Amino acid sequence: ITGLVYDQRMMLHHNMWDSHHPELPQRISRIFSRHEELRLLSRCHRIPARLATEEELALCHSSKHISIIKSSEHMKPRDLNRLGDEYNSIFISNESYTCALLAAGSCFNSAQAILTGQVRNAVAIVRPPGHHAEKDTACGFCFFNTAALTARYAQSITRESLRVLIVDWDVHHGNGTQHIFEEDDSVLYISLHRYEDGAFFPNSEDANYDKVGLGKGRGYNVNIPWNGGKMGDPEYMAAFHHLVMPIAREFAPELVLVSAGFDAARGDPLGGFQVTPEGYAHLTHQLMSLAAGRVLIILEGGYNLTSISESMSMCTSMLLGDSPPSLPLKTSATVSINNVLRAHAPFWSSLR
Ligand SMILES: CN(Cc1ccc(C(=O)NO)cc1F)C[C@]12C[C@H]3C[C@H](C[C@H](C3)C1)C2
Ligand code: PRO
Ligand SMILES: [K+]
Ligand SMILES: [K+]
Ligand SMILES: [Zn+2]
Repeated sequence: ITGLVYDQRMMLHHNMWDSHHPELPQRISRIFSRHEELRLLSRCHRIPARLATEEELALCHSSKHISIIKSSEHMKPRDLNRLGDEYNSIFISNESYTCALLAAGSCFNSAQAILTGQVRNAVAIVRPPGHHAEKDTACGFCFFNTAALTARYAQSITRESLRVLIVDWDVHHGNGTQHIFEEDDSVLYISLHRYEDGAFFPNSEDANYDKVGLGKGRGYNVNIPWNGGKMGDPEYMAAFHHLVMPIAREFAPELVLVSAGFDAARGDPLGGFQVTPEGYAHLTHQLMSLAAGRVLIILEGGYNLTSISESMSMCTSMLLGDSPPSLPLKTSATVSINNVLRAHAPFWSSLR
């Protein structure tokens, strides 16, 4: 059984000053409609959305940050503009707080349905995204860190030691997810992301391959940064073969969370990459070999409405058990992979 959560209330979050901003309400409705058209919806068990509580938000976020975002619910437009401009790449409407609560709460219910045997795996069609959100601040279209919160929530309804792997294949680095778990060996963060020597958003050297974690988390932060090249299926397949899957298998996760942005997809106006829907199907199919198959796929970014609808639907098709479809690397991609091997071989015996 595959679970699926989609609540149309999360369409309410919008940018009232620029209706052409790519983080569109139709991101989630188009993905959902495509699941109907492909007859995938009726094959899933529908999981209800719910509001995360303020104490659940405190699993990862400060009281001050929670209160500031909560205060926007009744703000006038002039004050929503002011508040949003205080952050890196954030717009806020009165409904933004509700939608962010629903996105986190939807994934909590999905993680719970998985960890209580209700379903094997699940897909969460949620917005706004989360992986750029930090403990104390919003950033890059993200208010609360849905994937990070879900990992801590999953630990809270089972055991703190629950080994959670977060694979972040959104084309952007998940700076918030990295920082939240930077000193933690219970949550393994693996990010693949376009980097371009810091020129790609979020524009921080924190995203480079040499940032491996701190303290007891040393070795449990895996950055796979791309430079100088339009990466696609061969590069992501290779990164999975040489890095993601050997490290994950050695880590032996008990729950896989995919920060599943689809902005590395062919056609995305912000990513510039060319991962195909079949490529995303193969990455999902490989992740399902972990954690007895319990994978929760959480929508992050992705801004080509057609590309994200095809791509995420393909992932659900894989989770439903459908057969994986039929499928030289860019030179810098080998350099990137060899960089991560150099940084991480002292921590993972599977890399030698
Ligand atoms: C870098 N951009 C922001 C951005 C992009 C992607 C993601 C993501 O998908 N993370 O996972 C998060 C982000 F903060 C800026 C810009 C400036 C302008 C108006 C908007 C549309 C376009 C022209 C790019 C925002
Ligand atoms: O009142 C409402 O509708 C929203 C729901 C979350 C908090 N406020
Ligand atoms: K990423
Ligand atoms: K970590
Ligand atoms: Zn992104």
